[PDB]
Amino acid sequence: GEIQWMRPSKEVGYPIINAPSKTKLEPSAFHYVFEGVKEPAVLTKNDPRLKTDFEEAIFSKYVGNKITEVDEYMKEAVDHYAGQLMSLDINTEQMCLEDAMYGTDGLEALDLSTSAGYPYVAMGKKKRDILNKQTRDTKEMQKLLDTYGINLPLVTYVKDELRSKTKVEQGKSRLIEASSLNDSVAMRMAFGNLYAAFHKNPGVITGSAVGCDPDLFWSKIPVLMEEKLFAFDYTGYDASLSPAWFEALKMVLEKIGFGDRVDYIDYLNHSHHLYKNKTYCVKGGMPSGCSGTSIFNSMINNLIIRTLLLKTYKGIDLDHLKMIAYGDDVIASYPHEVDASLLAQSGKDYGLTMTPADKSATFETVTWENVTFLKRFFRADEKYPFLIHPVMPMKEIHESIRWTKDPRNTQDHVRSLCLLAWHNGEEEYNKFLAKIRSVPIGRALDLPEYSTLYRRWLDSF
RNA sequence: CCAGGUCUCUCGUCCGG
RNA sequence: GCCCGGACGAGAGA
Ligand SMILES: [Zn+2]
Repeated sequence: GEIQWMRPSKEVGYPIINAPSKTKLEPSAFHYVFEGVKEPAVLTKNDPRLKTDFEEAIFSKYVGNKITEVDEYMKEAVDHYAGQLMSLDINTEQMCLEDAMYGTDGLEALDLSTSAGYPYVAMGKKKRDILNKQTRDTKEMQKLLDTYGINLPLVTYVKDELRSKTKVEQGKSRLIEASSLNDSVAMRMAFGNLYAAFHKNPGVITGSAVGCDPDLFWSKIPVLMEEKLFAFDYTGYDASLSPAWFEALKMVLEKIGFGDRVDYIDYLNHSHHLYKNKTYCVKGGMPSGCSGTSIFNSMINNLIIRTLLLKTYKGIDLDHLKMIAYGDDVIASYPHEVDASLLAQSGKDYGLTMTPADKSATFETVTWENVTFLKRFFRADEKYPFLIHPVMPMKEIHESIRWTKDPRNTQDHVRSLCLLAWHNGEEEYNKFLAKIRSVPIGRALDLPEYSTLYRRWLDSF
């Protein structure tokens, strides 16, 4: 990923866009009950907590492009992945405008409570104004596609979310690219049957976890994996993606029967963003707020990992690779052990920055004991060993609970945290509820006991 | 008064067969 | 009771 320029959008005939500038996160009724280090992330340059320059820090992730050509390991990667997808028999037809807008089996409607993006955002024009779920009316959208076309620029916003201390001081505030409504509709007409096929088929054929429910899928994964696990983290994954990876994506797309709309992928490469009083242009890198990013990132991840196993371990058999990705996140296995430090090595040469799983300082054997996916651990039930708990550490549930975006939500919020927490066991769970109830508002909250959630889980199988 | 993407899963409220 | 479905809200994850 890399910027190609920046300039007053006036220069290019684009409106100025008015980001909001106050966090929406305020302290919770439980802000002092529970400990934590995170706080809302920097939204502006005029933020007191800044220990460095803002706009410089947020655009820092675009680290340049290491490659542009698809070498023969990538090519074989492509060939192997596409071959797997072909087994799913993905419907390769355009999706009708109505289904693309309103949903079909496996694809949810567009989100009516979010922005319609450029230019609708400078026209004070909203999705609710354009979309009607009840009549599923396409006429107005069709008219806006005709009028404004596609390939619009993406509006940038800083993500209002909790951030650690050094990421606040460092102004490492993650960014968001609001895809235009025109472009989401277009992307969903082209790709919707692909998204649907993926959503319906989380596992090792797609190499993707999109569409899984960790409370249930965790019990599938160890079976799906080969004998020996390996994993690692990326630094700035989406932004470190070089054009060669996108080309290789297009190659998988041609290969599974989407050849005719691979031009859409080019637009995810050469993207124009409007951020406040400016405009810029990026080359490579995948815009986060776009349609299908979640699938495309998972797919590339599958290409990346295949590529490095072929580079590093000569003669490796890809038919015994079993991997599941969620965008950059991935858990992977193989019948014999593979060294992630060696994979990280080969990574360097494709612009990929790979570090040991879970911020550990050294690369170590990844085991069913230390492995994490979607931030959860894997722990066999004591009573039923074949059923696996997704175990998210209390640490992060503690961070979440200390804040609210609207105290009106306290019941839902805290109870949702309960669903994540109880997997930590009955003794940790009951201590959680003790704490919650340690303040009056906590005693107003209807919370489920361990045994109800446990039984709920067992039943769900 | 508003304002801040793409998705998945789940919970909750409410309404339905 | 069990199942299936819808609108809205929220949490987490990527
Ligand atoms: Zn340009």
